[PDB]
Amino acid sequence: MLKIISANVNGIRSAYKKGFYEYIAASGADIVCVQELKAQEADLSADMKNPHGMHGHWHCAEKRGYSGVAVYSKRKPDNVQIGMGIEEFDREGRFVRCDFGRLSVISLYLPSGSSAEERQQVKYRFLDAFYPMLEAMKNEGRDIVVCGDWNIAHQNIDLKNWKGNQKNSGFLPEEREWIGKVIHKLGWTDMWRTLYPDVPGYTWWSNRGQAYAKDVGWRIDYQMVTPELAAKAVSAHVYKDEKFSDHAPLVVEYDY
DNA sequence: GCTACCATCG
DNA sequence: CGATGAGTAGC
Repeated sequence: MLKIISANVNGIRSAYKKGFYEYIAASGADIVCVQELKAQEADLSADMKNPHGMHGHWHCAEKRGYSGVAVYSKRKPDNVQIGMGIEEFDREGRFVRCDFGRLSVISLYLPSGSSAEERQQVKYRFLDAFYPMLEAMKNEGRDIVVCGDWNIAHQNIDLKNWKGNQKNSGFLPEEREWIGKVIHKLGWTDMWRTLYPDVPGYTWWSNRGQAYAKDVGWRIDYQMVTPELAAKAVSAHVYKDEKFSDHAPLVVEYDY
């Protein structure tokens, strides 16, 4: 079985302090995509780059303690791509791609827009620039999984408070419609939603109020999968036995 | 301190 | 509903 895990660690050093390093191994995952390193290459221990002897490739932000993504894998990728190809976004380390034969896995951290209008601007530009990348990827004819924090919930079932967030970044009409475009127009599969029609599967909870304990959550972490591979997915779960981050790791198993 | 990332209340 | 009011990681 091919087990792929996507986890926004909200700072990899912190997450390692909260037992994520042991989780990497215990999970028995073949590939682990992570977002929000909140660290630069110089700030990472070897175990944060090649955990348990896994291969690892990362893209770090230019500003310190900020963003960054990585892909860890037991198997050696025969090819690796660092960044999307657009300076504006690559400055923040939000895209890594690893190839393994006909399979490719991407670790993606899509910009949040809840901080300032400018950031929502950046996010929209990101959507514009990324859509065609997804189109081309879809057009390669290979098995591609885009793991990561898309920072966008699709439908009402994807977050507890859906009515009151229709005006907040993450659930704006244009965002939802963009995700819908990625799915129904481009043909990508939202693996969780397809595997489990009625299961909300929240993957994030705000630090405000008692959101976590109350399970007032959002499903903004995805594995977006190409058709042939999507058809092979057998199960998935959101790991909550331990809390490494404000996000929970999303685990999918594929009968490859 | 600073920066960057919507649940709850009236 | 609009108005109000935050906890966290890393600097």
